[PDB]
Amino acid sequence: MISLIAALAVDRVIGMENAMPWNLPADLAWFKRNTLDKPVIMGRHTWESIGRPLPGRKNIILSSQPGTDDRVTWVKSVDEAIAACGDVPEIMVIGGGRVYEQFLPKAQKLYLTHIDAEVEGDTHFPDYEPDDWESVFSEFHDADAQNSHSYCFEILERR
Ligand SMILES: NC(=O)C1=CN([C@@H]2O[C@H](COP(=O)(O)OP(=O)(O)OC[C@H]3O[C@@H](n4cnc5c(N)ncnc54)[C@H](OP(=O)(O)O)[C@@H]3O)[C@@H](O)[C@H]2O)C=CC1
Ligand SMILES: N=C(N)NC(=N)SCc1cccc(C(F)(F)F)c1
Ligand SMILES: [Mn+2]
Repeated sequence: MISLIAALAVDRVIGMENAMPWNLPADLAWFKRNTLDKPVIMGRHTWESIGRPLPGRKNIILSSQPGTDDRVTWVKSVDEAIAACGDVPEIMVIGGGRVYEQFLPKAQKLYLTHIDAEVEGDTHFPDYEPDDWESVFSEFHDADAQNSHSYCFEILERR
């Protein structure tokens, strides 16, 4: 099964200057939790942003271009990336703007962290049809000392 996991701020903004503006440790904890032990797929930019493999997970990187680090698996297409994962229960696309657009069509579930923060960005999450998605999990959280905004963890499974 393929899955997208992401954090959308106001107006589906997900990144800016190769970084998630807000600071919500609750979110990352939630990322770590739902990605742990599962193949994860991302774009070259998103790789350049983390700089070091994500631990206890197979890291696949989509790049039309050759491979610059061997601590990870490089692939040149979406088909090549899913195949690179082998036959596993769930595949986590921690994607990237463009990586989400290509994978959304094959996704069976979406892990969305909706952030009540309004920052500007140069990268958005694909504009998906809510109609053809079911809400199976949704937990709201007020802002606290560690997290300055209110957020909601949401899990959608394609109908
Ligand atoms: N808030 C969240 O949950 C998330 C936020 N982000 C944020 O998103 C932004 C980065 O997003 P974005 O710019 O869209 O980039 P990506 O990380 O998705 O990288 C896209 C790149 O990977 C390669 N690529 C993508 N698809 C293919 C394909 N089918 N075949 C071959 N190569 C492919 C290309 O690089 P090449 O030129 O080498 O081919 C392309 O430019 C940052 O701001 C980051 O912080 C990222 C993930 C989750
Ligand atoms: N709930 C979410 N944030 N979903 C994501 N898709 S966040 C994806 C990500 C981008 C850069 C660094 C990280 C790491 F630091 F947590 F590894 C994670
Ligand atoms: Mn159904």
